[PDB]
Amino acid sequence: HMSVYPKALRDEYIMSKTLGSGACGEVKLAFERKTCKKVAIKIISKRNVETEIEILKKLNHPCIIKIKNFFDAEDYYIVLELMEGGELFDKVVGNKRLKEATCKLYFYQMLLAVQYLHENGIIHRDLKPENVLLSSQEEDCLIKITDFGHSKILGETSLMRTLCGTPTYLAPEVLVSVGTAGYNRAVDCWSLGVILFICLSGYPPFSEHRTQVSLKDQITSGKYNFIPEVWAEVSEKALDLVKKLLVVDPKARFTTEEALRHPWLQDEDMKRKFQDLLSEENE
Amino acid sequence: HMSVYPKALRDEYIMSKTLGSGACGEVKLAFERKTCKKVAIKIISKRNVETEIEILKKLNHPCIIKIKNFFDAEDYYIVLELMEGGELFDKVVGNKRLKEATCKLYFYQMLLAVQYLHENGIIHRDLKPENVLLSSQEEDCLIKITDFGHSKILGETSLMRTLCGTPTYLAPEVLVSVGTAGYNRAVDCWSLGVILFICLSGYPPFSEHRTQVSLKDQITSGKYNFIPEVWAEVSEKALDLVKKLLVVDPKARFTTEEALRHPWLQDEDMKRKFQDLLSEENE
Ligand SMILES: Nc1ncnc2c1ncn2[C@@H]1O[C@H](COP(=O)(O)OP(=O)(O)O)[C@@H](O)[C@H]1O
Ligand SMILES: Nc1ncnc2c1ncn2[C@@H]1O[C@H](COP(=O)(O)OP(=O)(O)O)[C@@H](O)[C@H]1O
Ligand SMILES: [Cl-]
Ligand SMILES: [Cl-]
Ligand SMILES: [Mg+2]
Ligand SMILES: [Mg+2]
Ligand SMILES: [Mg+2]
Ligand SMILES: [Mg+2]
Repeated sequence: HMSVYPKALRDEYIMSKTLGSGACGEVKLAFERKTCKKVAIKIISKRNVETEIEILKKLNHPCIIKIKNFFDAEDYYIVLELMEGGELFDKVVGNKRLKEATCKLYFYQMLLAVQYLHENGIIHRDLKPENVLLSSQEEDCLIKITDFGHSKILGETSLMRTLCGTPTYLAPEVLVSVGTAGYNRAVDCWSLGVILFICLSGYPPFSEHRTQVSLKDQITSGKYNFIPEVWAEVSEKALDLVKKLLVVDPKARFTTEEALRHPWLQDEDMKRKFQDLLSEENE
Repeated sequence: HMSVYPKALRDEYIMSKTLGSGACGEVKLAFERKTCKKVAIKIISKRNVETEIEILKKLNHPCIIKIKNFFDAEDYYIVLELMEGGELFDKVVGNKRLKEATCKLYFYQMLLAVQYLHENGIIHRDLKPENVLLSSQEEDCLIKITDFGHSKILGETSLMRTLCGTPTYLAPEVLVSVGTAGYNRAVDCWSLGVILFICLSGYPPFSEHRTQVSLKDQITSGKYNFIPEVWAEVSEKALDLVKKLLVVDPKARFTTEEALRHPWLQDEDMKRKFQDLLSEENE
């Protein structure tokens, strides 16, 4: 190497192997000396994180990753609970795929995580299979949402202040924007729709392989790639929900509440399995 | 009273009479003890200003107010150069009005102030006759733009980062917003158009007196109130420029550059009077 870990980190943790990486951070296995138990440590280079640490510290939901510690050294170190089943992405690449029952169980948890975010005024903005971690290598497991590097605290207070004028001077485009203000969170429901599409079908709804119509043009028209042969194996209920999340109008798009009330999620077997997994954890 | 001035303020300044007030701050005459010269002190109650102080300290233009000092006490105190001719508003109320020659001189300075802001990545967002101060009680004078409480540092870096995905997951409305991103500054050109309309005609373009069409509906349609009798006294050139600033499409709206190149502003007499006023100041 060309470096060492900072002394404050080394004091409390024994660092181990790489668990994963992305465009922002590399994630390492470590052992916490005090408990002798495993953690994950995300390393972020300095070349904000303040806001990501702040958001993470105040969130408390079983389907959202918890922060355990933080170092502000030559790099940033974020100590996290360890997720031993890896990424959701690993379960859906090779155009391969989950059974509908486990898509439902995993998705139900995603909806709850995201619902809880939106209730607390947070938008994730980067929901993707690589940012959904599994608890164990067992198929029926708890998932957690991770990677809050792009997330925002919800607001519109700037618009609300503008509107307390004095419109004599106010530009028309500011007044036009009032029609959709406060629907930022809907980008998360779109992302959820895409993740749900992928989990059910094994393939992405919008993609450059095939087509000729630009990826952009496919997304703004909402003309996802439907392959009947692949969807025949999936219930009508599951597809109906995908359709309601992949609506181009963000005001007409399903919210996490409307998705949780969708017929697909009225599944007592799935919900009982979720509560079962929760109680196991909490010992 | 129910209060005193903070000791740090009193140490350097002798406070005097109220010069003006708004929804945010009350502005007081003061004398700086060290120079025995007059200043204005804006008092802002604590119930941000950091960002307004920061923006003001880095701006250096003859048509923009300068900050001289700052106190962060039970209230905020912003010490400013004193403008002895008051607000532009005072010259245009009572549905009364300026001669076209002085509208031009004052407007030319406004365009320069705003051009300089946009070049430096700042949008004012609250341009109005009450935030344009005159240097003296003489008609031909220097104006300064003031009141940067609503101003923003220009950006889009969030969108630019979103676009460095990974559009597989990206919501259509984010992709739609790319078409107008980076035209925030255009709200200042709209405000300038309205101020110019008022200065030339004595009356506001959008107003609830008369009409029945809602103020909002008038602004978004761009159907300003044109009274021929009032505009007959104004050149065709002046009105043409108003028309180009009061365009509802912010991408087609005149920029401060296009306005400075408008035939109305190709006036060597006006420009010579401006440079004359500048050199007087700078002694
Ligand atoms: N708490 C964790 N437990 C186990 N693996 C993790 C954990 N957090 C992240 N990882 C692995 O590291 C990868 C990158 O983490 P993430 O926070 O998404 O970084 P980035 O901001 O670079 O995308 C993840 O996709 C995952 O594979
Ligand atoms: N530098 C100054 N010199 C003289 N008068 C001033 C000065 N600054 C402000 N004023 C007077 O005080 C009023 C309020 O100041 P401003 O900064 O616009 O406060 P607000 O944020 O409350 O609108 C102005 O409209 C003007 O009449
Ligand atoms: Cl809400
Ligand atoms: Cl530019
Ligand atoms: Mg990630
Ligand atoms: Mg994180
Ligand atoms: Mg003001
Ligand atoms: Mg100010």
